[PDB]
Amino acid sequence: GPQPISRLEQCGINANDVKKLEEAGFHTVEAVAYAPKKELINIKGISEAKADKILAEAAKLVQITTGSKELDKLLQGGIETGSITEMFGEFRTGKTQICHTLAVTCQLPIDRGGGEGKAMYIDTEGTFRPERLLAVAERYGLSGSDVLDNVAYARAFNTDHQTQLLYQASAMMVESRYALLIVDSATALYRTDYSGRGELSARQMHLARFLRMLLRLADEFGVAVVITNQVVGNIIAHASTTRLYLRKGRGETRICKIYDSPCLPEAEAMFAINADGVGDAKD
Amino acid sequence: GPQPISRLEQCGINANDVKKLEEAGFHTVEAVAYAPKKELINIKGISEAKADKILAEAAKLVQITTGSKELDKLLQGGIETGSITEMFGEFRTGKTQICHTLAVTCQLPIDRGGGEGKAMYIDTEGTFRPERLLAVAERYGLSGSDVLDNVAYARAFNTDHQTQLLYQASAMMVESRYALLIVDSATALYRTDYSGRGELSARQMHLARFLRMLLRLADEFGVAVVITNQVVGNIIAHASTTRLYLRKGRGETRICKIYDSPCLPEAEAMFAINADGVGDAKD
Amino acid sequence: GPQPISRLEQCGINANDVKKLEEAGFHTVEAVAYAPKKELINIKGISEAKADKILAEAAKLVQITTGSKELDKLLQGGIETGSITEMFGEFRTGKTQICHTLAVTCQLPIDRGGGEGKAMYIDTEGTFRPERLLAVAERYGLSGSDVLDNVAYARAFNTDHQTQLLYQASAMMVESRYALLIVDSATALYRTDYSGRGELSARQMHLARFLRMLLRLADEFGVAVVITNQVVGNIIAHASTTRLYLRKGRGETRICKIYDSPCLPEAEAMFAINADGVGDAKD
Repeated sequence: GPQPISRLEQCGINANDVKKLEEAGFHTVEAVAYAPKKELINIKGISEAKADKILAEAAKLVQITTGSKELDKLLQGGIETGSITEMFGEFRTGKTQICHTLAVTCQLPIDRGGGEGKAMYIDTEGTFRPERLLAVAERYGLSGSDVLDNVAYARAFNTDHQTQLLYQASAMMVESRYALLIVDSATALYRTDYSGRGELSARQMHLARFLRMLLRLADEFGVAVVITNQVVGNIIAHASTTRLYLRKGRGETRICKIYDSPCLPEAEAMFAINADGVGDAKD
Repeated sequence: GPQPISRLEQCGINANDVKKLEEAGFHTVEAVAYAPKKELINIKGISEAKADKILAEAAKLVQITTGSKELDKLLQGGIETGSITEMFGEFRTGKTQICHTLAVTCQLPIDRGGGEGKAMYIDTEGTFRPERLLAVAERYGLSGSDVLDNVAYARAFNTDHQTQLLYQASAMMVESRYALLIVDSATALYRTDYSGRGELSARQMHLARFLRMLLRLADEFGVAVVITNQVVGNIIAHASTTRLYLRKGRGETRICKIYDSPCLPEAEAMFAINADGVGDAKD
Repeated sequence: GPQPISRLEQCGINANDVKKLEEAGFHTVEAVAYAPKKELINIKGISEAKADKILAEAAKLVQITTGSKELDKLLQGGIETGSITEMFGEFRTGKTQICHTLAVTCQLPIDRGGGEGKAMYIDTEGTFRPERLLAVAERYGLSGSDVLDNVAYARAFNTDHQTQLLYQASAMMVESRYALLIVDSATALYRTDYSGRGELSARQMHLARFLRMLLRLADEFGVAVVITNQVVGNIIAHASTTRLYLRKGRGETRICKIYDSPCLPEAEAMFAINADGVGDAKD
């Protein structure tokens, strides 16, 4: 399991540097331990000696239904909890709609295709609609009020705030059972904030660390990690376990394709976006 | 609510840098706080040390009827105040006419579908006509003189002046209740001023900051933000909540289509442009 | 009103740079003030430091009858003084004839549809005919000699000379009341002078500055600004308030159409070109 980074402070790292590591997004001794010097050195106010002391002392201690049956079959029954699933597609393909649907379906009983856990929606694009969550809840006969009470929401204004919310998510996810973490327009802040060309490596490093934190949180809490990508990077490939390509069919009916999964076939399924739901295509 | 940036000077930022931030368009501690270093560094006469001092001390503190029934039905009753609604369409489709109509309808009672608030028209294209406001006021039986007395008007000559007017708008909108802010040819000054190709990133940055200021003012005063775009940007998508495509039907009758809304359907409504009003199509 | 640029020199801009700004065509503190840095930097013999000093110190201080009744009805009574009215049409449609007629009608009493002011004809195409002015004066019973005495004429040899004449026009228009400024083949010199493709942005910038100077003079003196364009720029659309499309009807009778006006309908009116006058069609 995890080894929360608090224990690293008893090794004699000072607590301020541990706070800087938590701000960076390292929350376990496992997390600090299996990384090279440069990760800790790149943090502001950390020299090579402090990074070597951290690594040295760290080595001492150490299926959610989509609600579309065709899509569930495409996924062999739904998202695997504990792993990151990326859905990349054009704008208006229904990524946000799928997120809203899953934010409620996660709360469904496991026998009903849920995870019996609360949902987490981190929004960067303003598209969060509690009324859509209410619609999905009424679709499955779930209490809309309890759905909104079991979904904690916060809009990230920048990449630093986007990573900082993970610090609150890790501590908050310990007290209550969650099953779904949603990050909508996850890549948008890396394009709007970091727009220059010399700063590309900085946003790539921040994204890499963010993805590693996502995988860490997935393995730590056994929750589903959902991130949304606008396709107007090869780094996500090794990190994402299931890549879904979304494209528009005219009207409100969307085509979904699987474009990489080591376990799931590359395959396609047709679905629609209905007021209640993300739901099977009904010609 | 807001945390006006004035309090930041008591943290020990010098007042000249606070004046530079207000000129830049940051008016709350919230506004400075959730932005990265580069925003403050890019401002003229601000080094990285002053930006770091600002961010560090900042972290310590921190439905308007359109008067066309068919259009109201399309919007489910009218614009949501507190959010940006973008109407993109060809020239001569009636964007300016809609602006003139809304500038008066905003003052209508909330039961008559207004906001019971004053209007703000920032013009960049010269198309401001008080007589059109008088016609809309007499249409809804509002005093045309009081409508013009409750509409403050100023023509922006450039992008810098366009952003500078927001500083007067934020302080002026505190003393009186407003419900509608209109920015007509909002993108025209970014094309006339920034006409080169190497300066495209500069106009994109200025537009991004301007849009963020619009969102900030919308969340601060709970007013409706209306901006007009000529379609002869993808940045507006995450920022705009409702995208409307306007196209001409021959004669004076115009077709309206919804092209993105996370909550509103993609749908169309037919309307006309009448001397009194922007008003439903009447074959 | 205006704030003539002379006061800017007392702010401590050196006088040579003020002379360069006046040659460039900036004549008021308002004019220097509401423009971005690149306008002043692009002027020859002006560095970035002088432009920043100018903008900084500048911020411290800051219906004429057409004589065709049908056309008057089309315009709701005639040109609005203080604004630019553009008439775009093919060659030989009568743009120049309308200019000659207005050059005299402007001197008519206000009760007769005039402005009771002198006329200004800036010619670039050689088509200036004092005898046409005499014919219009005798039609409406105005003294032809006094009409020629109230019309100041000058032929622009190039785009730079065309803009330079505005410097003499601004100072000369202060001593006497004028009501009409005519620029005939206003776009021809930007085609004959700037004929290359790499120099397109230069002529577009010069035209933009020229149009801004026109708007400045219009707001300063409350005169009508008339420019003629041969259609064998999109920038003029936002700047021009009323666009009129002129096309030939065979013989000497011309069709006029309104192609944009926020206040005037899209509509057409038939008129003729008569020896005395630009005058209504009389089948």
